Amino acid sequence: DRLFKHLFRGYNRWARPVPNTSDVVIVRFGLSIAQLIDVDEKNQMMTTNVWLKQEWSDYKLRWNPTDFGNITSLRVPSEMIWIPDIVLYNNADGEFAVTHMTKAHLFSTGTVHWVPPAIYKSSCSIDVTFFPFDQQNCKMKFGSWTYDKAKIDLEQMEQTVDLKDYWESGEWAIVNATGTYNSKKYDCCAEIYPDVTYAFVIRRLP
Amino acid sequence: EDRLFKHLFRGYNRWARPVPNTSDVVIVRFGLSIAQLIDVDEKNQMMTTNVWLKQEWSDYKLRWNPTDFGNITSLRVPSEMIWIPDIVLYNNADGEFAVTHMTKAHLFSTGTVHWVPPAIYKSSCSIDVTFFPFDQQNCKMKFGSWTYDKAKIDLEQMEQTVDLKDYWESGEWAIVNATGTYNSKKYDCCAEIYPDVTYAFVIRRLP
Amino acid sequence: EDRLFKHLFRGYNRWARPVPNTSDVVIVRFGLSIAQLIDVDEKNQMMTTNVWLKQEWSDYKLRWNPTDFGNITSLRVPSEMIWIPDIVLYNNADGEFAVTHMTKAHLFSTGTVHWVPPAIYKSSCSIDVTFDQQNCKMKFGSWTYDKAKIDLEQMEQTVDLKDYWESGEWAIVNATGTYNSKKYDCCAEIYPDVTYAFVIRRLP
Amino acid sequence: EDRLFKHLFRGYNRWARPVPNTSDVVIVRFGLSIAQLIDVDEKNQMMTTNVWLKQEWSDYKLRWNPTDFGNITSLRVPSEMIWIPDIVLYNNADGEFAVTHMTKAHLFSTGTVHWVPPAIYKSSCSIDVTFFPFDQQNCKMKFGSWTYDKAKIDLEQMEQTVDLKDYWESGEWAIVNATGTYNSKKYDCCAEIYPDVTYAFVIRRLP
Amino acid sequence: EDRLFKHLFRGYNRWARPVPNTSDVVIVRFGLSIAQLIDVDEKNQMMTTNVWLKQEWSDYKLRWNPTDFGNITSLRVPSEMIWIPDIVLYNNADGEFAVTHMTKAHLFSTGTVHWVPPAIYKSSCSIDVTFFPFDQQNCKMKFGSWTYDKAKIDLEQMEQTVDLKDYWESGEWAIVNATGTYNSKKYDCCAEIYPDVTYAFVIRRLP
Ligand SMILES: Clc1ccc([C@H]2C[C@@H]3CC[C@H]2N3)cn1
Ligand SMILES: Clc1ccc([C@H]2C[C@@H]3CC[C@H]2N3)cn1
Ligand SMILES: Clc1ccc([C@H]2C[C@@H]3CC[C@H]2N3)cn1
Ligand SMILES: Clc1ccc([C@H]2C[C@@H]3CC[C@H]2N3)cn1
Ligand SMILES: Clc1ccc([C@H]2C[C@@H]3CC[C@H]2N3)cn1
Repeated sequence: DRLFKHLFRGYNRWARPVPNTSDVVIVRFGLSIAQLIDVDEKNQMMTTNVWLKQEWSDYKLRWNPTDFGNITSLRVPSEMIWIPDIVLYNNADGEFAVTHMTKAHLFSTGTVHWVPPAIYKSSCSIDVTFFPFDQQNCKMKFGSWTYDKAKIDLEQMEQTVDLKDYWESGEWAIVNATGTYNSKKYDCCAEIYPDVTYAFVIRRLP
Repeated sequence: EDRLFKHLFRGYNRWARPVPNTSDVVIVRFGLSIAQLIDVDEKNQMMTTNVWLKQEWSDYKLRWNPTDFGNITSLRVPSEMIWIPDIVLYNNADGEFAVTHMTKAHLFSTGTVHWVPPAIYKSSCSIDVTFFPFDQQNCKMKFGSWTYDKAKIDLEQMEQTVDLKDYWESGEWAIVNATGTYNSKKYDCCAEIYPDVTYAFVIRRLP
Repeated sequence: EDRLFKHLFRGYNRWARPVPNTSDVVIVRFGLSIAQLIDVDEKNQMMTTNVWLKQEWSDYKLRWNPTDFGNITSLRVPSEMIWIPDIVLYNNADGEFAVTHMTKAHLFSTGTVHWVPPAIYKSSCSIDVTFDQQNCKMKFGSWTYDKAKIDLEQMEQTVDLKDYWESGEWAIVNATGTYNSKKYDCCAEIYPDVTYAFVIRRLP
Repeated sequence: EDRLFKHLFRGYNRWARPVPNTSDVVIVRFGLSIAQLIDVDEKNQMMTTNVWLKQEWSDYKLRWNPTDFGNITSLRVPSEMIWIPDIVLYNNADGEFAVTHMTKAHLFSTGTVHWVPPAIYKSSCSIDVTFFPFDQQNCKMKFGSWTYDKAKIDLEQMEQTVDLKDYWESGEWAIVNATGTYNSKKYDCCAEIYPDVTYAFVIRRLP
Repeated sequence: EDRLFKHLFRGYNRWARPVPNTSDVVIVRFGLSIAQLIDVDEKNQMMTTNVWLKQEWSDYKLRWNPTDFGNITSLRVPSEMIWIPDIVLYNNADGEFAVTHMTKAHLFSTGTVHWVPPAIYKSSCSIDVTFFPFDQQNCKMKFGSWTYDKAKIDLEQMEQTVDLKDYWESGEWAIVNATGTYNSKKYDCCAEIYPDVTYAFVIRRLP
């Protein structure tokens, strides 16, 4: 019975503690871009509609399908489980994390697939090459806000799962798109925090 | 003797989390009503609408026989209390992705759920040109469940029985004929297959 | 009961979910009060009002005998605790469909509720200025409960909707509310509403 | 005599719902402080103020004797836990309408509460007629309990002794007259009589 | 092998409400880092910033002995679960008071917390312009406890050694000099004395 598996896993659990026997949590992270909504220059910023692909392992979420119902995978609330606190470093002008939220896809293996939608407003830069065919770099910097490389580290979801895959063409381009792993000590706080920053290229399309 | 006796018996056992199923596949008759064309602006590249998402599905866990309640066969229950579909607006949401009100569902003793919340959607579009007073536009709205694939959930388009156009106050521009069509796809992000229904519009002004 | 036993006496068994009666048909007395016309937008063709939603109905379960309590009559309770009507603004609330405040209700031992939430609505109009007329109607109603379950009788617009009206840049010369009943093609039942129609001449 | 232990003593038997007296007529000491004049836009004739609503009242239910505790007394608790005045802005308020924050209150062993939450108010006003200067303006703010009448709740105005302007940073455009004044009315909606304090401001533009 | 062995029992005995001190005066090391200067309006009427409020204080009740943990014992806890300072932006505008996110705190066996939530503040300052590209502006940001005075809580300004500007993103323009300065005052509203740290900025339209 479906309710039988939920109470089994949710019954004891703290979403608060990091999900493993001991260090460290690895998160597969990839950006999908559904639409580049608008970028105005007067504003000097870009508006995007994206999907934040995240998959990680929660051992405390493991179960045996043979035991009840032969249920390999169920869809549970992301509010119920532990999720990584991933923020958009790059100066969201409304909101930093994914606020919708949406359900997570949990597999009997303890593997979580979360893909919430987001509308981000993020600051960009502008190349001057031509008047109409002129260009812009528009970076997007995602990373965990509170967990450092010791506690959480992200493996970049491998640009094979396409940055551009469902992108519906609006007005502008986004020609070269790059994910890049980085790591730093930030001058505030003792630990070193991984990020994946994205570089986009948008050419004014006539 | 009292409806409150039926609230208990229905809610008592229930989990909102699992799809209200027996073994496999929830089906939603899905239909759009349009109250308003609020704004269409070029600057921002979007369209603003006030729509009604009519939804209908059957909840197995929620069936009862009216004789056990009274000569009345339906009560209105909170949409936060029951399982409802995770349907989202794919193309932007500068208001919101899901329906945010959210109103009650009208539950029928047969187990049939009708949920029809109001919504104001801000949805992306490619907005015309100058091209004289006469410039028209497609402006699509793309709906589908976000986490549940076709195995788990599927959408069948209402006969357009929830009327697309009967209650529509004009006030802004056009909506001449607006067309829905079912689709289905795989996305590189998820192994499963997800149905959507996108709705297409046509816009005029008042020349 | 000690002044709190009465909260406890009624709040204890009660459900906010169920329409509050013994049989059928909750009747809600409804009136629109207008405090201010904030703005009427020309380009974007619509009007913004700050209103008071007068609501009155009878909740059976909330009845008591005051003798059993202080002699203090009736009290003010939180609106989230009781059943309140889901009256929504049909008509383009582009900020907000319903009353989002939510202020308290004045509940009487008699089982009578008086709820008057303030609300700020952004509402659609039709053909503006140059002569200069405007439609600017506001359509109110229960969203999920049809006439069978809940129905509205107008606090007469005889009790003036306009007493509190402070005039900004526009008019509101004649504004009249009128009751309707309709079937919508989405839904099999019949749903009553009260539309209030305004006319504003920006009058010099 | 444990500091978190004292909380346990006041909060345990309490309802935020009921007026804190056991008799009649809560008196809330009320005064407006103006920290900043944020913006003045003439088109929509409204004013944006950053204000502090000074409120202090007595909770019968909140007294304790410091001798019985050790750090010892008069500490700050969350404003959500107690009963507080439903004081609202009659005038306009398109962002807040009420305090909507909300801050902590400072509770005194004597049972008296000081709540002083910040607000961003957007409020309407008039330029009046031509012999009032054309670039100067009168701007009123009407504050009061929304659901409680003078019998159940009443306001006594803090004198202009506690300065509206002490925290008033002299901004871009000026403020001259500051007078708050108590009123009471019967409203055609509602049988009772509801006290208010209206504040009337004057603002001249010498740049 | 369980943080819940550790999570539990730390939070278990806890009240978020009372200031976490056996004596008096919890000291918060308080500091700003600037990620981006989003915008300056406008004309009308304000400045927009993307900030990190670096905060550190000591909650003794959050102490545990690390030996009951493997070696380096500090875990990340919900800021919702602990006591956190009520620091607000005094001036604000059409934006928001306090930290509205809000992210996790870094708790040390020492009882020492590191909380550094991101923030988007909209605050004027003063309208500026009047000149051509060469107009300059002084935009201040005043942070401080709202309800807690210096007797109960006080601020030590974090060294500007730990960087204010390192992550300063070019964006649109300016923000060439910043200064933090500690103040303490009596307000005619409130009998005690409330300390603040105000920041003064200078932003030259980037050439
Ligand atoms: Cl509790 C905590 C952890 C980390 C941080 C900061 C350090 C890195 C850079 C910004 C954010 N992440 C701030 N607070
Ligand atoms: Cl559950 C439900 C019932 C009815 C409806 C709609 C039909 C009537 C008019 C609009 C709204 N009310 C929408 N949802
Ligand atoms: Cl948990 C989860 C599963 C699947 C999805 C995806 C399937 C459809 C198309 C994109 C998004 N919605 C997103 N999240
Ligand atoms: Cl429950 C209730 C009672 C009274 C009121 C009204 C009385 C004063 C004036 C408007 C509003 N405040 C509104 N709601
Ligand atoms: Cl409960 C309370 C006490 C005092 C205060 C005020 C004193 C200083 C200046 C504004 C605010 N901080 C605000 N609230």
